[PDB]
Amino acid sequence: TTTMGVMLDDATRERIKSAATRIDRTPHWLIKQAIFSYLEQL
Amino acid sequence: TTTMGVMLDDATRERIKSAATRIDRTPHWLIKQAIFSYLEQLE
Ligand SMILES: [Cl-]
Ligand SMILES: [Cl-]
Repeated sequence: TTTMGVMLDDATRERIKSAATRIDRTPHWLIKQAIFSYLEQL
Repeated sequence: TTTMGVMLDDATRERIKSAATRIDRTPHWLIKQAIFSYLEQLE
């Protein structure tokens, strides 16, 4: 395991927080979902 | 702008590096692309 940095402008971060919160999840959860979803589709 | 951490296992990180290399982009590019694609799909 390692940790990479993600740079987020404040609008995107608010969006991520809003999308995550409405389904009882967190920004970190969402970002991992996004990444895996993306790599799967490949 | 602010910076958030993302925890990645080696398998996922290799996938990311390989996928991005195929299209002449970087891991950072790919991750932002994944995030935005995901946000757009939720709706
Ligand atoms: Cl879950
Ligand atoms: Cl591009």
